[PDB]
Amino acid sequence: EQVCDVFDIYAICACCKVENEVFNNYTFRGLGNKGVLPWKCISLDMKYFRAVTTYVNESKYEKLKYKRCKYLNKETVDKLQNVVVMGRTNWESIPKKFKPLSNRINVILSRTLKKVYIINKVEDLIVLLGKLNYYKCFILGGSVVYQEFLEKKLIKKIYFTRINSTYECDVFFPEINENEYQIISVSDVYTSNNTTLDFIIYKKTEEEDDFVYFNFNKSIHPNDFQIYNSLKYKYHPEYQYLNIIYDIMMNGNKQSDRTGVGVLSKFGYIMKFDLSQYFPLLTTKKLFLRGIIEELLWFIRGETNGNTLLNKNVRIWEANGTREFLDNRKLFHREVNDLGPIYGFQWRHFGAEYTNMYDNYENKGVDQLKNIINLIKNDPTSRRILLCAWNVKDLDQMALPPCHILCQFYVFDGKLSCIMYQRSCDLGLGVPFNIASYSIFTHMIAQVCNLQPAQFIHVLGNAHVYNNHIDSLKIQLNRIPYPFPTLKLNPDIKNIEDFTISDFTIQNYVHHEKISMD
Amino acid sequence: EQVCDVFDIYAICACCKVESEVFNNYTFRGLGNKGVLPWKCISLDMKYFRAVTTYVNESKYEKLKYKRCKYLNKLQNVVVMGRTNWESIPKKFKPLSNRINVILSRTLKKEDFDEDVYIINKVEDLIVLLGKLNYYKCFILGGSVVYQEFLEKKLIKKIYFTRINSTYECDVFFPEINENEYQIISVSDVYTSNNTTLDFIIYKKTDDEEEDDFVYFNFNKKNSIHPNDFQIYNSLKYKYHPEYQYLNIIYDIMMNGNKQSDRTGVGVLSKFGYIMKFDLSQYFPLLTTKKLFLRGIIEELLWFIRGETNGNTLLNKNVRIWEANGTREFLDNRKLFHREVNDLGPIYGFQWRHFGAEYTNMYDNYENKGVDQLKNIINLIKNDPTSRRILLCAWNVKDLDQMALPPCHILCQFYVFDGKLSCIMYQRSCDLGLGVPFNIASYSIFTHMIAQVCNLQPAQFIHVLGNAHVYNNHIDSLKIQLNRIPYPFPTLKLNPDIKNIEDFTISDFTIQNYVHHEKISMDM
Ligand SMILES: NC(=O)C1=CN([C@@H]2O[C@H](COP(=O)(O)OP(=O)(O)OC[C@H]3O[C@@H](n4cnc5c(N)ncnc54)[C@H](OP(=O)(O)O)[C@@H]3O)[C@@H](O)[C@H]2O)C=CC1
Ligand SMILES: NC(=O)C1=CN([C@@H]2O[C@H](COP(=O)(O)OP(=O)(O)OC[C@H]3O[C@@H](n4cnc5c(N)ncnc54)[C@H](OP(=O)(O)O)[C@@H]3O)[C@@H](O)[C@H]2O)C=CC1
Ligand SMILES: CCc1nc(N)nc(N)c1OCCCCOc1ccc(-c2ccc(C(=O)O)cc2)cc1
Ligand SMILES: CCc1nc(N)nc(N)c1OCCCCOc1ccc(-c2ccc(C(=O)O)cc2)cc1
Ligand SMILES: O=c1ccn([C@H]2C[C@H](O)[C@@H](COP(=O)(O)O)O2)c(=O)[nH]1
Ligand SMILES: O=c1ccn([C@H]2C[C@H](O)[C@@H](COP(=O)(O)O)O2)c(=O)[nH]1
Repeated sequence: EQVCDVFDIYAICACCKVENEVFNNYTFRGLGNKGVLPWKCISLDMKYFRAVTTYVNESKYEKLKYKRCKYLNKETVDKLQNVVVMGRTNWESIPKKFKPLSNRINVILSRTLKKVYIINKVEDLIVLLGKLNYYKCFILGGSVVYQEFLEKKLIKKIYFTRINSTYECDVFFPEINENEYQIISVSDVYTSNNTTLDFIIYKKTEEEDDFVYFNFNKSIHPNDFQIYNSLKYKYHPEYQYLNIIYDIMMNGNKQSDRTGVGVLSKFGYIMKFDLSQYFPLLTTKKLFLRGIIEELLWFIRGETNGNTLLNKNVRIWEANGTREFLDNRKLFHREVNDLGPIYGFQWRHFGAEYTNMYDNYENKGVDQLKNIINLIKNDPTSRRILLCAWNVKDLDQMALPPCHILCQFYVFDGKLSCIMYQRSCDLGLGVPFNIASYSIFTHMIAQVCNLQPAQFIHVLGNAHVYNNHIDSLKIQLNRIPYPFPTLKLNPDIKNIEDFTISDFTIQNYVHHEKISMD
Repeated sequence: EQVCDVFDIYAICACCKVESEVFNNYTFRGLGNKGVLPWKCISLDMKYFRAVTTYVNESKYEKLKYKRCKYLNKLQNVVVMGRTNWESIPKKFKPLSNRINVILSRTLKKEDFDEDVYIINKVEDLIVLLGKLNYYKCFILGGSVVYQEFLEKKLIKKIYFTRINSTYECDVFFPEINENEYQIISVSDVYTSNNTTLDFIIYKKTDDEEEDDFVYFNFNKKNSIHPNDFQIYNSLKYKYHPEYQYLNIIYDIMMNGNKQSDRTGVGVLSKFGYIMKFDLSQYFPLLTTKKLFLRGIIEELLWFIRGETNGNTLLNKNVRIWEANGTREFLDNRKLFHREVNDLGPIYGFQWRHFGAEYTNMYDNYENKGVDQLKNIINLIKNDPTSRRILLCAWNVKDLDQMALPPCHILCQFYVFDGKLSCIMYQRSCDLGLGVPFNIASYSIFTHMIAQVCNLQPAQFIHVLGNAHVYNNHIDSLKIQLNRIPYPFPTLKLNPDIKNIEDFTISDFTIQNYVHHEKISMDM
C-alpha cells in the first residue's frame, strides 16, 4: 500500500519546447524562465488547470477517508476542496491578486517562510494530509518540487500539458522514466494564444442487463497492440486515422490486388479534422510536404505534363507515365509522361478535347476552379459548390482515373469547410499525404475568398491496407501522437493561381521516426 | 416497494400480426394457435429468448438478496409457464435448461410430471416460492391467460417484447398494453430470420479514477427548439432501430444546425457531412415513422435506366416528381428558352446511358452515343469485382446548365466481397424532411436490382450526405415525427426471373409487411 495511492497525490504541469531533430516525450520539458512562466498567458491551459485542481466529487469522498483512516490506524480523520502544494519560488511568481489559489487548500514548501499551511519537509505534507479532509492532492511545482516528489515516488498520475511552441527557459521538468510511468490518455488538440497544445495523462505503472440482451447476436494478435489497447481516452484527432487502420486490420475483408499483393479492405468511412485548431499532419511517422505542394500547384496551373514534376524531383506520377504503364493502359499513341486529361485538365478545362500535354487550352472547356471560387464569393449558401475530376468521358484517356473524385464546399459565418470523396484509399502510404493535400487546398481556397478554414472532411470509399504494410502499421499504432503542427500561408496571396512553393510553412511539426511502410 | 421490484418479475413474449389500415402497438398481438406457436421456428427469437431468460450476473445477486431479505425480514433465473404453454414445448426442450422451471396448474399436480419442475396452483404461491429460492430474475413466459393475470395484478416490471413482422392465423393474443401503465424504453436493431423481419422492444412500468479524467477532458464543452418538444424521443434509453440513423440526424440539425438562406427562399438549418448505413440483407429501410409510397420512385428509377429524359412519360403514369422542374416558367428561369416543356435535358438517365454525348432533345435516338456507364459498371461487377473503379456518376460538369437542375445524387460506388454487393451514394444536397426518405428507398432498390442481375446478394447501402438541411417550414412536422417509435421494417422482393438491368417493370417489385405511422404533410 503506497502513500501516493492512499493520499491521492498527483502532479500537474505545463511544458513547452526549448531552444535531423529527434523527438520524444522529453522534447516537452520547459517549465519556467527567470522566476516566471516561459510564455505569455496560454489561457486554455489556465482554464484546464483551474478546473482540474478545483474539481471535487463529494459522493466519492466517503471511500477515500475510509482508506486514509485504515492506513493511519485511526477511526476518524480528526465543503470538500483539494490540496495544492507549491514550492516557494512557485508561490512567489503567482500574481498576488490570484493568491491564495481559490477554493483550494494552499500548502507551501519552504525552509524560510513562517506563518494557508506552510511546511518545511515533504514528510510534513503526509502528516498534514493525514489530519485534513480533502478530495485530492495536486503538486503544482516548480522544478525543485516535482524533482523531489518524483524521485521519492510520491506521484500517482501526471497531468501534463504539451505546449507545442519553443520558449527560452531556465528550469525543466525531470525526465519521466517510461518504466516508471506510461501515458494512458491523450486529449483533443487545440489552439490557444497562437500555439497548439494537448493534454496527456501519465499513470504509475436494470439498463445494464438490457444492454447485454441487445448484444445477444454479436492472423493479427491484438496483444501486438499493447500500447494502443492500453490507452483509455483516445481523443487526439490522429486517432481517427489510427482507429480506421485498427478496424481494417481486425475486421477487414481479405481481397486480391492487381499487384497480387493482397489487401484487407472495408467500405465507407468518414474522418473530420478541425483546421481552425490544427494542421493534421500525422505525427506517428515522418511526412514530407514539398512534393505534395508542388503537385497541388501543378493541378491549379491545369498541367498534365509529368516532366514538369520530374524536373523538380517530384516523382509521385513517374510510374504512371512510363512507356510500359501507358502501353498496358492501351495508350499506345501517348508520349511518355503525358498523363492525359487528369485532375489539372479537368479542374480548368472540363469538357475540352484533349490533344497532348503541350497544347494551348486557354478558354477551352469548363473552368470549374474559377467557378467554385466565384460561387464561394458570390453565392456562399449554394449547395452546388463542387469540384469534380471524374470525367466519365475522359477516364480511359487518363493515365489512371482519379482517386480523389470530388470536393464539395460549405460556407457558414465567414468559415469554409470541404468534403473530399476518395474512391480508393491506401491507408498505409496514400491517405496520410491525401489528408495533408486537401487540408492545404482548403486553406488556399479559404484565404483567396477571405474566409477562415473550418473542417476538412474525408470520405473513404474502398479503404484498404496492403498486406505488405501490416507490420509497419503495427509499429505505428503503438506510437502515441504528438500535438499537431500549424500551417502558415503567406497572407498576401489573394488569387488561387498566385501561390508558389515559398508561400507555405509548416510550424512546430513534432513527429516520431519515419517508417518504410514496406 | 412493489412485489415486482423486490422479486424482479419480468414478462417476455413474441407477437405477430393477425388476420382480420391503421397500425398501432396492438398490431403485434398474436401469441398462439391451437395450443402451439403460430409460426414454424423463428430461430433468432429463440436465441434471444434463451439469452435473456438464462443470463445472470453473479456480482449483483448480493444486493438483490439484501433487498428481498429486507422486504421479508451456479445462480439461475426462475421461469414461469402456464400449463398449456408447458405442454406446447417439445419434450427434448423440457425442462428449460439452466433455468428454474415453474408451472401454473390446477388440473395437474407434481405427481403428473417426471421432470425437475415446481408446480404452483395460484399466483400467490409464486411469490411465496420466490421468497424461498436463490435466483437472479423471474421471467413470466406466457401464455395468454398467464400474461393477463400477471399484468392485471401489476406484477410485471418490464415486458421484453418481440415484434414479429408477419401475419399468421392465431386463436390467442397478448393483452392490449395500457400506454399509461407501460411505455417503450428501448428498441433493437431490425433483423431477418426464417423469412420474416422482427425486432425486440422493451416496455417499462411508468477504477473510477478514469471517471474524473473523463470530466477533466470535458473542461471546454443552440437553437430555440424546446426540450419537452422531444419527450418521447429523449425518454428512450436504447435507440438501436436503424431508422434512428435518420431521426438522429434530424435531431442533430435541429439542435446544432446553422441557420441559412437558400435558393428556395425558405431558409434552413444546415450541417455538412453525415453517413448512414443500412443492412439490406436484414431489412428494406422504408421509413415507418410516417407513410411512404414507392410506385413513383420505382417508375423514376425505371425511367432513369431506360435513359429517358421525357417528363411526359412520368406524367402519363401519374408520377409528378419532375412536373415542376419541366414547366415553361421553370425552364425559362433556368434560361432554357429553346427547351420544350417537360424536356428536362441531359439529366440522370441520359448521363447513365450516354455520358458525353451531345444532348439534342428528349425524342432523339442516342443509341451508341456517349458512355453507357450503367452497362460498364455491371460488366465490372461481374468480371472485375475487386475493382476500386466501379462508379456511376451523374454530375457531368459540361452539361450542368443544360439540365432542368443539377443532380443531387452525384455518384454511386460499388463494392463486392464474398458474393455480396454494397453501394455508397454521395448526395451533395439533402432535404431531410421530404427528399431523403425517398432517396434512401430509391438507392436501396437499385442496389437490389444491380445485385440480382450480377448474381450477388445485397449487403449494405451507405448514404453519404453533404449539405444536409431541414427546411424551416418542416420543423413542426419533424417534431411530431421524432416522437414516434419506429416499427420493424418491411422487406423488398424482386421477380427472380429478371436477369438484365433493362428488363424490370413495375410489377417485378413487392414491398411486404410495411407497418407505418400515419401520413404527415411536412408543410402546414
Ligand atoms: N509550467 C509549469 O507547470 C510550472 C512552472 N513553474 C515555474 O517554475 C519556476 C520555479 O521552479 P523552481 O525554481 O524549481 O522553484 P520551486 O517552485 O521548486 O521552489 C523551490 C523552493 O521550494 C522550497 N522547497 C523545495 N523543496 C523543499 C523541501 N523538500 N522542503 C522544504 N522546502 C522546500 C525551497 O524554498 P526556500 O528557499 O524557502 O527553502 C526551495 O528553494 C518558475 O520559473 C515558475 O514560474 C511553476 C509552477 C508550475
Ligand atoms: N408467442 C409467445 O411468446 C408465447 C406463446 N404461447 C402460446 O400461447 C398458448 C397458450 O396460452 P393460453 O391458452 O393462454 O394458456 P397458458 O399457457 O396461459 O396456460 C393456461 C393454464 O395455466 C394454468 N394457470 C394459469 N393461471 C393459473 C393460476 N393463477 N393458478 C393456477 N393455474 C393457472 C391453468 O392450467 P390448468 O388448466 O391445468 O388448471 C390454465 O388453464 C399456446 O398457443 C402457446 O404456444 C405461450 C407462451 C409464449
Ligand atoms: C502554467 C499554468 C500551469 N499549468 C499546468 N497545467 N500545471 C501547472 N502546475 C501550472 O502552473 C502552476 C500553477 C500556479 C501558477 O498560477 C498562476 C496563476 C495565474 C497566472 C497568470 C499570469 C498572467 C496572466 C495574464 O497575463 O493575464 C494571468 C494569470 C500565472 C500563474
Ligand atoms: C417463441 C418463443 C418465445 N419467444 C419469446 N420472445 N418469448 C417467449 N415467451 C417465447 O416462448 C415461451 C417459451 C416457451 C415455449 O418454449 C419453446 C421452446 C422450443 C420450441 C420449439 C418448437 C419447434 C422447433 C422446431 O420445429 O424446430 C424448435 C423449438 C417451442 C417452444
Ligand atoms: O491519391 C491517391 C492515389 C492513389 N491511392 C491509392 C489507392 C490504390 O491503392 C491505388 C490506385 O489504384 P486503383 O484503386 O485506381 O485501382 O492508389 C491513394 O490512396 N491516394
Ligand atoms: O432526390 C432529391 C432531389 C432533391 N433534393 C432536395 C435538396 C434541396 O433541398 C433541393 C435541391 O436544391 P439545390 O440544392 O440543387 O439548390 O432538393 C433531395 O433531397 N433529393
